[PDB]
Amino acid sequence: RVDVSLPGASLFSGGLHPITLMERELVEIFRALGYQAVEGPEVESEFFNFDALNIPEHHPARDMWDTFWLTGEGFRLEGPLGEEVEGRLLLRTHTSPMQVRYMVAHTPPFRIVVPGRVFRFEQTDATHEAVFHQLEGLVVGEGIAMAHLKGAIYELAQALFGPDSKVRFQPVYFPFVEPGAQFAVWWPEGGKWLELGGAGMVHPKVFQAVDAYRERLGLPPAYRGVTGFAFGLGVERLAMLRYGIPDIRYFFGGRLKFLEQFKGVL
Amino acid sequence: RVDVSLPGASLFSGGLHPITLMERELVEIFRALGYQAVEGPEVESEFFNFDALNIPEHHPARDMWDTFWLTGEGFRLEGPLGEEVEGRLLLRTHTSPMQVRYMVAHTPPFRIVVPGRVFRFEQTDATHEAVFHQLEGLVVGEGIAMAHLKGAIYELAQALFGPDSKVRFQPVYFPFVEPGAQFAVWWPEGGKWLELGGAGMVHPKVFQAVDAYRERLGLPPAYRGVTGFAFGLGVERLAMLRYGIPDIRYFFGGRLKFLEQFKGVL
Repeated sequence: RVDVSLPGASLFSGGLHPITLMERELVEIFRALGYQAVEGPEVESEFFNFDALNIPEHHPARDMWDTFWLTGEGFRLEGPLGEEVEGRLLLRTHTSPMQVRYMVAHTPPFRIVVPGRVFRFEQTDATHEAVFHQLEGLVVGEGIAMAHLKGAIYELAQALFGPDSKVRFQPVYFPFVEPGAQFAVWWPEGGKWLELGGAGMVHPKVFQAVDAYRERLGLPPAYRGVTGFAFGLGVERLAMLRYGIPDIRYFFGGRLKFLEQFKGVL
Repeated sequence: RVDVSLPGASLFSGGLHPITLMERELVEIFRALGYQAVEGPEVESEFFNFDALNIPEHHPARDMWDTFWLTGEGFRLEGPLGEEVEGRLLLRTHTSPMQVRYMVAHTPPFRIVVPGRVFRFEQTDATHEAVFHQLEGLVVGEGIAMAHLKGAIYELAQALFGPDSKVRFQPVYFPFVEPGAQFAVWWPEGGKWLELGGAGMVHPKVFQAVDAYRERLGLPPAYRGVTGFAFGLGVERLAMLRYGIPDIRYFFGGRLKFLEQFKGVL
């Protein structure tokens, strides 16, 4: 005979990382609203991470970002046009610089969503990491308004949580956005308000910064008569609610017994 | 020693079928405009394939569709609501029925794109099949207009052919659409006008047909005060231009030496 239940040639089954799944659903969701996804460098200049986003030196707004400062000689940190950029080096504290980046290299109107690994000098506990992921949004063009920001988030929420879901917007402060705002989503099987991310209408001084950088690069102004809305949305938090993960520290851990648990998901 | 160029354990490399690639790029393209993809049955009723699309019996418009008629006893052909449907059975001559299908089961506004295998009694040569694939579009809702149909196609063309591309619209006749139209795209590296598919503003008698079927099913009217645009776009043709395939007969052929040639593509 040939015992037909007898285990077969055990080949390797691959899998994706929790964050990858979550990042994916995220971009998939936004690309159906016409957002295209681009990435940026993890090692950034202070000019892109801070100055171009209206976060100035010795300003009390920089305390929202506990920053890793890097040193090192002979390291080409390439700018939006591949030009060699100078400036005091650091690790991205948010993906936000990518939108100054992108705006210099392209022209309105556009929709983009940018994922990335981001860094903060913070104490690794169970609901906090020193290294985690953000997903940015930027929609710039003539006529764009805050109604469209709300619309986007409303759309995000509908897709991540179903019809029984609703979104909440509250004023809050970011230097690179005014009117600024924090947004929360209502998740039915939890009866809970999720603080998801921050957002707003991209700040006049940001547009100014990019058009200025443009000139230095010899490019034409492109952001004098357009408006925009950006948002920043933290991904681990969201992945935790979705896959039911009790501890953020797991993501960076390497535990196969952990990773393997996600082979199924789609 | 250990000769390190010496071929390694030869494992199996998989691949996708030319049509699958083309179907995919297609849906990917349209899902970024907010179209969602649904499918329909390959075995259809005359009511869905013809009557509900304003293609009546012994009408000279049915000659655009050389049809396979099926016979057979004890075969549940399930309708939009899973209800057992009756009617003279055939093979889909186009994917178009799917939009009557969908409209009965859902309510406006929506964007859908429907791929499918479709059949025609025709002589298998090099630029013709008896079995090939179509990709349908349907965008229905308040305010929808022909400008939006053109916009869609313009968008399709931009993405399949680059900026140097342009689209051409000419009046043409379909019973399920008026104003009706054929559309062609301009493909630069070919200096050629591609006749891609047909389209138009979904016909008043179609909306009427679905709302009528709805009543029979006990559902409420949903298409009295909405407009719509559909399009039908043949996929093999497009795949042939893209992957450079000289002969449609290859798609249904099974030649590994042929299929294997497409493992790379993305």
